[PDB]
Amino acid sequence: GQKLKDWHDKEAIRRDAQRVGNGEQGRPYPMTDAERVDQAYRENGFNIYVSDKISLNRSLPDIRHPNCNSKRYLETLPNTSIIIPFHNEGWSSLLRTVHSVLNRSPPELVAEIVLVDDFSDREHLKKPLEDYMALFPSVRILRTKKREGLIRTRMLGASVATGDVITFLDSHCEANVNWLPPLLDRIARNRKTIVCPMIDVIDHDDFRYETQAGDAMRGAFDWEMYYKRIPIPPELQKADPSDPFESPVMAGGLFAVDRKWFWELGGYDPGLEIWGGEQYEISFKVWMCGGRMEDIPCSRVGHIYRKYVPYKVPAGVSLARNLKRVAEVWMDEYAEYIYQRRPEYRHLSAGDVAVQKKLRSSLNCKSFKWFMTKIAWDLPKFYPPVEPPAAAWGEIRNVGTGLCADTKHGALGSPLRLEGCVRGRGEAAWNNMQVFTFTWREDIRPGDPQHTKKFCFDAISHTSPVTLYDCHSMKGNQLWKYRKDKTLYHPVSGSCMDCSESDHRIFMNTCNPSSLTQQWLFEHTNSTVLEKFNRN
Ligand SMILES: *[C@@H]1O[C@H](CO)[C@@H](O[C@@H]2O[C@H](CO)[C@@H](O)[C@H](O)[C@H]2NC(C)=O)[C@H](O)[C@H]1NC(C)=O
Ligand SMILES: O=c1ccn([C@@H]2O[C@H](COP(=O)(O)OP(=O)(O)O)[C@@H](O)[C@H]2O)c(=O)[nH]1
Ligand SMILES: CC(=O)N[C@@H]1[C@@H](O)[C@@H](O)[C@@H](CO)O[C@H]1O
Ligand SMILES: *[C@@H]1O[C@H](CO)[C@@H](O)[C@H](O)[C@H]1NC(C)=O
Ligand SMILES: *[C@H]1O[C@H](CO)[C@@H](O)[C@H](O)[C@H]1NC(C)=O
Ligand SMILES: [Mn+2]
Repeated sequence: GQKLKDWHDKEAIRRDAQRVGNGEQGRPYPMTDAERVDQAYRENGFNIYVSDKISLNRSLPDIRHPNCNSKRYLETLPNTSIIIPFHNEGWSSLLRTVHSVLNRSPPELVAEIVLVDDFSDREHLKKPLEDYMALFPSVRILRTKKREGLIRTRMLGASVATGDVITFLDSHCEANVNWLPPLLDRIARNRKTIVCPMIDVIDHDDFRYETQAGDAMRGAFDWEMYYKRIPIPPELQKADPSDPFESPVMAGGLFAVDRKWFWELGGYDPGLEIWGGEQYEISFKVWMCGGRMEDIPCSRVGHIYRKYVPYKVPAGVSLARNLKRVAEVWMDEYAEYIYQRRPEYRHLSAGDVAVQKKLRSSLNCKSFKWFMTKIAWDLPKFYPPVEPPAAAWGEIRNVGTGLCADTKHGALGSPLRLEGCVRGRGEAAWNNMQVFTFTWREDIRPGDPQHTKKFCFDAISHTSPVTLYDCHSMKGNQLWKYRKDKTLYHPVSGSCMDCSESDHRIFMNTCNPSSLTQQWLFEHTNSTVLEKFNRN
C-alpha cells in the first residue's frame, strides 16, 4: 500500500516563524568590530564569534520551490543512520548541526545520529561533548584511534550504521524544513539511487542563509578535477521545477544512500587520504555500475563553506594522490586529459590500486566513455577535454594613444589601465602585464593562451571601466566581440571599449568604427575563429 502523508510539521513552522533574535530566519548577524577580528576565523575557517552569538536552534528561511510545500511522501519510509564526521570542529557550529537534525527530522525516521570524531585534539570535543550528547539518546559518539581523514572517518560511521539508508552530513550544516522525507522517499522507490539535497550557503562571516548562485544546477568538473556546477540543459529541465533531477557528480558531503547499496559498491576507496576525490569516486561508481544520482530540490541543507582550511594535514599527503587513484580506476582514457594539464601525475605513485580495480570489474560497470557521453554529456561544453584554439593573443595596443593595454597585476579588481608598450623588452621592475588572450569562450583574459588566468574582462554599464572580475563561463558581461573595424564590442551593454586620450583608464562608451581610441590591435590572430561568432 502506497498510503501517502504530509510530513510537514506545520506547528514547528509556525513556532520557527515566530522565533526572534540575532540570525533568526537566516538573516545576517549584526556584525560589529568585535566579531570582525581575525581570531574569530583561526580555529574553523569561519566566524566562531558570530556562531557563538547565534542560537543553536535558530530558524531558517524556507527558500524551497513553492511546489515543495504541497508535495507528500510515503507514510512508511525506511529509517536512516545520520553520520557526521568531524575533526577539531567548533563547539557551537557542531551543536547547531545536531540540533537542526534533532528538531527538523522526524524521530521515527531517524534510527541514530552518529558523530564520528576523527582524532580531534580540541578539548571541548572530549568530556564536554560527551556529557552534552549523553542527554540526547539518539546521539552517539564514535572515535577513531588516530587521524583517519574524512573519507575513512565516514567509512567508520558507515560500518556501524544500523539504519536502512546512510545519510552523510558535514559537521557545520543546518537542515532546513522537512528535508529528510523527500530523500528517503526517493531511495524507497529506487534503492540504487543516491540522493543529494540542495546545498545552501551559510556565510562564513555573518552566517546568513542563502542558496548558492544559480540554485538547482548539475554537478561537473574541470579537467584539473575542481568541482564545478553547470546549468541544467533545457532538454533535461523537468516540467515541475521542484522535481528530482539528475546530477553527474555530487558535491560530496551531503547525500543519502541505501546502506546495502553503499557497501555493494564498496563504499569509498580506503586509500583516499584526508580530503578530496571521494565525491568523484562514488559519483562515477553509482552511474557506471547500475545506480543513479539525483538532487532533490525539496530537500535543503545549509552548509558553511570555509574561508580557509584550519586543520593540519600529515606530511606526504596531497589531493593529487587521491585524484590519481580515482582517475586510474574509473576514468579510463580520460585520465590522460588530466595529465596533459598536470604532468607530475604521470610518474606519481598512486599506491596499490589492484584491490580497487578488482572491485570495478566485479561490478560489471560501463566505460567512463559511457558516463561522459550519456551522463555528463554537457560537461565538455564548458570544460572541453581539449580546448579549442584562441582567436587572438599577445599585446593589445590602441591605435589612438599608441599605448598598450596593461594591468598592475591587479588580480582582485583593478581597471584595465593604459601603459607604454613593453613588447617583452621591458623591465619587470615596473610590473607590466601586457599579454592577453581572447580565448575560445569569446572572453578576454590575461596571460598566454596556454597560461591564461581565471580573470576575465568584465564591464557593467556602457561607460564604466573594464575589470578583471572572476571568469564565469557565461557570455554575460564577459562576452566580447573583435570585429574587422578593430573594436572590442560588448553586446550585453551595446557599447564598445574606449580610452581617455589624456592617458587615462580604459572605459566603455558609444561605439564608433571611425574613432582611434576605440581601435585595438592584437599581436596575433586566427580569422578562422574571428569569423565564428561575429555573424548571425
Ligand atoms: C533546541 O533544540 C533542543 C534539541 O532538540 C531542544 O531540546 C529537546 O527538546 C525536545 C522537545 O521536542 C525534548 O523532548 C528534549 O527532551 C529536549 N532535550 C533535552 C534533553 O533537553 C531544546 O529545548 C530547543 N530549545 C528551544 C529554543 O526550543
Ligand atoms: O581529516 C579530516 C578532515 C575533515 N573532516 C570532517 O569532514 C567533513 C568534511 O570536511 P571539510 O568540511 O573540511 O570539507 P569542505 O566542506 O570544506 O570541502 C567535516 O565535517 C570535517 O570536520 C574529518 O573528519 N577529518
Ligand atoms: C558541501 C560539500 O559537499 N563539501 C564537500 C566535503 O564534505 C568533501 O566531500 C570534499 C571532498 O573531500 O568535497 C566538498 O565539496
Ligand atoms: C587557428 O590556428 C590554429 C593554429 O595554431 C589552427 O589549429 C586552428 O584550426 C585555427 N582556428 C580554427 C579553429 O580554425
Ligand atoms: C528502522 O526500522 C527497520 C525496520 O523497517 C529496522 O531494521 C531498523 O533497525 C530501524 N532503525 C532503528 C531505530 O534501529
Ligand atoms: Mn564542509
